[PDB]
Amino acid sequence: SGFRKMAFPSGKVEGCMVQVTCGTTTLNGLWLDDVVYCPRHVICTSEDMLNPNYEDLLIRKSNHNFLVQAGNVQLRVIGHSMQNCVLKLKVDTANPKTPKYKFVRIQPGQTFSVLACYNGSPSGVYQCAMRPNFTIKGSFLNGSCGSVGFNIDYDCVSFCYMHHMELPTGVHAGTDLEGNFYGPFVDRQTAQAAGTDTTITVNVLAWLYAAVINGDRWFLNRFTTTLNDFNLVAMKYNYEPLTQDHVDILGPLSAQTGIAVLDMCASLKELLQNGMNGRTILGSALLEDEFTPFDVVRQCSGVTFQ
Amino acid sequence: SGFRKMAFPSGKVEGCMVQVTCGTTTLNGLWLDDVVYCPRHVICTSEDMLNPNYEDLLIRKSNHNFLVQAGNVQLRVIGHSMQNCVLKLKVDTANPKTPKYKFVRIQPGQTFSVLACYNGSPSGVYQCAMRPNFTIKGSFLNGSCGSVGFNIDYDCVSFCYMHHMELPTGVHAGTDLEGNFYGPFVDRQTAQAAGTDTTITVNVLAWLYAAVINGDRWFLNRFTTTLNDFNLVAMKYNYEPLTQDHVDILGPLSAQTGIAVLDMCASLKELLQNGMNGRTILGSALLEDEFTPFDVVRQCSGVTFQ
Ligand SMILES: *[C@@](O)(c1nc2ccccc2s1)[C@H](C[C@@H]1CCNC1=O)NC(=O)[C@@H]1[C@@H]2[C@H](CN1C(=O)[C@@H](NC(=O)NC(C)(C)C)C(C)(C)C)C2(C)C
Ligand SMILES: *[C@@](O)(c1nc2ccccc2s1)[C@H](C[C@@H]1CCNC1=O)NC(=O)[C@@H]1[C@@H]2[C@H](CN1C(=O)[C@@H](NC(=O)NC(C)(C)C)C(C)(C)C)C2(C)C
Repeated sequence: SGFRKMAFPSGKVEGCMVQVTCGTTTLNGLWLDDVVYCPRHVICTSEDMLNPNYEDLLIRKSNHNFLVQAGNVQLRVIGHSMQNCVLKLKVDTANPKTPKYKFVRIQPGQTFSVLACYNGSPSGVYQCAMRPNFTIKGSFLNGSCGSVGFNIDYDCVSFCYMHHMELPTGVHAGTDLEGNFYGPFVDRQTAQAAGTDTTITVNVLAWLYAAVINGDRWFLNRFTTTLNDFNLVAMKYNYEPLTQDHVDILGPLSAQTGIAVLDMCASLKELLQNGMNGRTILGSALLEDEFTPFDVVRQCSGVTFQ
Repeated sequence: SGFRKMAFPSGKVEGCMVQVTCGTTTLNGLWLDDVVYCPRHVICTSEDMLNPNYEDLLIRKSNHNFLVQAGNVQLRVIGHSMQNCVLKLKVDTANPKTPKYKFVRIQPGQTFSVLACYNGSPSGVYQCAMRPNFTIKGSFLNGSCGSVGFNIDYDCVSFCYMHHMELPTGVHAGTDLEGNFYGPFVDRQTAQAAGTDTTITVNVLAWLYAAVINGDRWFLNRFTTTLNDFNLVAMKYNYEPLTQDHVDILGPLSAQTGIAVLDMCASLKELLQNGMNGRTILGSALLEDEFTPFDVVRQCSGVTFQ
């Protein structure tokens, strides 16, 4: 029993972190095989942040300008290339700890674990979700750029985020491993704003299921409803519309608890309209939306990894 | 910026997990050097749970009755001994991944990371706190026994918990690495109850500091108070008394924010008496007490590890 904000074991990723320095700028890089991936603005100085011309900046750099350290070991950069917003530094040595991996661009609502690093060294790990507005509510300080987000599928590590910046609202933005930003952001110091955020309805339902699985049933009722009537209420509260795909996705949990998805939607409807009334669900006073239906199954069934 | 429930990187611990089987019972073990540590009830059958006589049960076991697997590798048990509630199985091979470690018995209020395992394989990681009543609010299912709790101090891993059981209230209990239970519990199926739990006042204050560091200042006031007057209010709300030691411990955070500890105590006093009023602190609607003053510093300063 029990329910926690569970992160994936970080071992396979820790072996891939390195330190990249170019001048006075130091940040993290991901070393897979003979390549080190890192944000391209590692070549910028405080003077270039406002409106950097990356092609130019990079053309004035030579392989010796890049100091890459893997622990006490220094890696020799034998080539470099820029792919969108990331730098790919070719090194003379293949990482012997390279796990089986793949790069993926996730969709909003999906969750992943973050290995926060500083100077090539892992400081900590936590779970978070890609918000509908393409930001994440992270925990990052100076020197954190380069830190990656990932998910583990059996024996494979799926990298899906590389950290780049913080917004005025204290939320964060980054890219996928191919250098493509998630959201409408750019890597330059110009006014940028994250859009209006909304609640991931499908995750909230998965969480209510987790609650039932763990014994909290006070919010349940006999009522029911339709996808149509539900979504009308949802929009009034800044919740993401619910689709048949989401309904099908919640299937396993509906089957496990015997509570029909549309029935659970009625419970939620009432929770939105009348609040929680000083009561809690799974130790919380707010409806949590950073647990995907799969996260719930994984934690309430005991799925392990290599 | 940002604040998350951050766990320690699990890499160093993942290398030490193994699978221990005795008959039909399988659970996890911790392999350090040439020894495998695991809960002693791995030798029990469903028939022995009610009132097991461990000395007897163990006297009827021989080294070949213990199957220990480290991945695809099988480890030969060349000896065994029982230390309080844990079994120490001597093996023919020293773990080559053994990190620099130490065993510690923590005190209530302290936090640590848990590496939940099943069949010797890491399922996930999360941070939790040893409650004043000697239990933890974990996330454990059948097969989880053996999973350990730890903290990382620079380059050293400090093991402080080994999981053993779940209480009717859905909370958990275990021991230190020397087999001594935390709390008044025993490893047998007899009626046992966890005591009344209370809130870790000092952690709540550290969290309010984290809130100020992150920009949430709505709960602050000009008022102040004395340790005496505060503790009177606290007891009425089931909060742990506050001591001068706690005040000294919160020093660095008081210095960093410029808000005096006794001033922060006044803010808290008001929060207890008038509630939060539909407002939140660091994204929460309840006062969080699973962040120690050190956790806050570590996350708001960027402390890393080997
Ligand atoms: C990274 O660790 C980097 N630091 C440097 C330092 C020199 C050159 C390149 C880089 S990348 C850091 C992470 C930040 C620190 C606090 N929280 C984080 O997540 N990111 C940055 O410093 C980016 C870099 C420069 C600005 N920047 C920021 O995050 C700005 N935010 C900002 O300008 N935001 C707008 C929305 C207005 C664009 C602050 C937080 C003010 C430092 C790049 C975008 C190139
Ligand atoms: C461990 O993984 C173990 N499983 C076995 C199976 C056979 C022999 C030995 C062991 S240790 C498991 C973890 C549990 C599972 C659910 N959540 C957990 O944390 N622990 C146990 O099975 C312990 C074992 C037997 C009972 N037990 C329990 O946790 C009971 N709880 C219980 O009896 N609680 C009282 C307070 C009434 C004592 C349940 C949850 C009912 C299985 C030992 C204490 C020897």
